[PDB]
Amino acid sequence: ILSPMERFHLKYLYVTDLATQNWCELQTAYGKELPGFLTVPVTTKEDAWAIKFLNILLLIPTLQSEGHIREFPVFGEVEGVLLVGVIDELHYTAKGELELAELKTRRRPMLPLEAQKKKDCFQVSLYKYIFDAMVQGKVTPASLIHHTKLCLEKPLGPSVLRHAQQGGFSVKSLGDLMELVFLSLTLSDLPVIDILKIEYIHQETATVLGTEIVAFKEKEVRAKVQHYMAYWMGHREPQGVDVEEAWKCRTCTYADICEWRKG
DNA sequence: TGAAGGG
Ligand code: SF4
Ligand code: NA
Ligand SMILES: [Sm+3]
Ligand SMILES: [Sm+3]
Repeated sequence: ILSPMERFHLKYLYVTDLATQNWCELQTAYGKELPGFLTVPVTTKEDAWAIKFLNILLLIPTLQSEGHIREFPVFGEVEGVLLVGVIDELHYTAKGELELAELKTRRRPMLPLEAQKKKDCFQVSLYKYIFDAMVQGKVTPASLIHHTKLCLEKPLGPSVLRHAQQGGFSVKSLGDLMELVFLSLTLSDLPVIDILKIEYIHQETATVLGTEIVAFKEKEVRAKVQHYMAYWMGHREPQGVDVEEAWKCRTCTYADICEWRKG
């Protein structure tokens, strides 16, 4: 029988799909099975990615001269699945280190619990894993085309050529745009991320509820992703929460339909 | 197929 990727008609996954998988994998699976519970207009997928590419093309020189940017797109094939996400903030420190900052806002002025910090440390660790591959030439246009099925010489929609030529862009095909994105990622002296920072903010008080500086370890991050991707590719069954974390079920939308918590 | 969201 088919895989969860094919069952849910998915061609890629969001970075936070793997994060919530660290919360509960069964709950993530139910959200993709039962999906009803949880400035430029485009609608062809070739146009959507072209906007993402144009954003990258401006964000790279902005980062390298101004020293900081926001909402940087990231993508890359991880263990046979294209992962797609957005980094909150990238900036250079005073000592010249490239630091990724993740901003989490909480409703109540309350510390996060280790279950949530585990999920968020994994999320920012995934941003570093994908970003490092991008600027080191491990992310290629062929892998992007393989997973999304973009058509490279379908001409770009007038909405995006208009906005392209506005910021000086005599680009015509989508392949032109892709070739330029990977040149600029790999040859503009972009370093790998050195520091990972999660800040928890109660935004009505503007009070800092804690700062996590994530210790990155490539082998552990790859091991966990390999385990999590094994579900989506279809090689193992999804696991629910451990018995010590059964309190997660008290607030789960899918608590009545699930069969893990019972037995 | 905006991604993230927040426990
Ligand atoms: S009821 Fe518990 S084990 Fe089942 S999907 Fe929800 S959180 Fe996971
Ligand atoms: Na964001
Ligand atoms: Sm924005
Ligand atoms: Sm955020």
